[PDB]
Amino acid sequence: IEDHISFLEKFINDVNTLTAKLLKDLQTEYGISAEQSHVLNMLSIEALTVGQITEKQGVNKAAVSRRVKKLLNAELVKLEKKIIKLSNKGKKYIKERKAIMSHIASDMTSDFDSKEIEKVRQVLEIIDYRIQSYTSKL
Amino acid sequence: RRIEDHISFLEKFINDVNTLTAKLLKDLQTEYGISAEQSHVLNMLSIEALTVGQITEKQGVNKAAVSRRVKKLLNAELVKLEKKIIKLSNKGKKYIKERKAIMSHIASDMTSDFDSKEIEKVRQVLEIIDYRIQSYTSKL
Repeated sequence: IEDHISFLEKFINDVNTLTAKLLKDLQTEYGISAEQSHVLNMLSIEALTVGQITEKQGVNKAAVSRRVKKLLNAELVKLEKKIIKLSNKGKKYIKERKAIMSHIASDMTSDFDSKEIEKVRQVLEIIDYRIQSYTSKL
Repeated sequence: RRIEDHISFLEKFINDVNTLTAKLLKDLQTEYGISAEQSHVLNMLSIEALTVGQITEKQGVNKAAVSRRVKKLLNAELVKLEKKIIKLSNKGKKYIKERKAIMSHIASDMTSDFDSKEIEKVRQVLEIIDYRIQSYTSKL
């Protein structure tokens, strides 16, 4: 009933704990820190302004600037005419990120029935839609 | 390309959950006067009690701040210490009630039109995957 809300909070805390560990090597190699990639993670999807990044994060604007800048500076993020995209060097990062997510996601979904995963992704697309429809409303 | 579709979705999914929980809790974290990060640090205590180290990589984001924001919790006097594990206030639970409360006033009103076999199967699948993930972790 709402053991769901906890499970979710726990499911998400575990994919973050795990993601971080598998990405530690790739992050130091790039000098980029976790939140910096985690922003490299948001911008993978769409081209935000530093303001849009804070609101979509709950954190202190100041730190979003610490990060946004250290990034451009690193030529990983490529500002556009303040709407920022992903520098082509920041692309090769993302390629190497899903390259690892995948060798573990499949390693844990060897035995699954896609015809079964299908239906849950349908349910998660609808909840997702409903959650996005709240991005709005104020 | 191939199965990257399902995780890219899973990530776009967590993202929105984070974005929303964030938005839906400002007015509330602001009303208790705490940051989000010292709140995340606060939901992990509604479970049990935590050590500065117990959270370090277990949170992901390092270990420095673990104390820096633990102290303002200590000091804003709404999360109790232990020896280096830490429990919760008991007027901090008051808050977590306020949190858990409003997060449902909305999540059910966001999933109420399904009935069961539907949702239970998503849960069952995320559970196995959560089982997998954890077993797979196993490290410092």
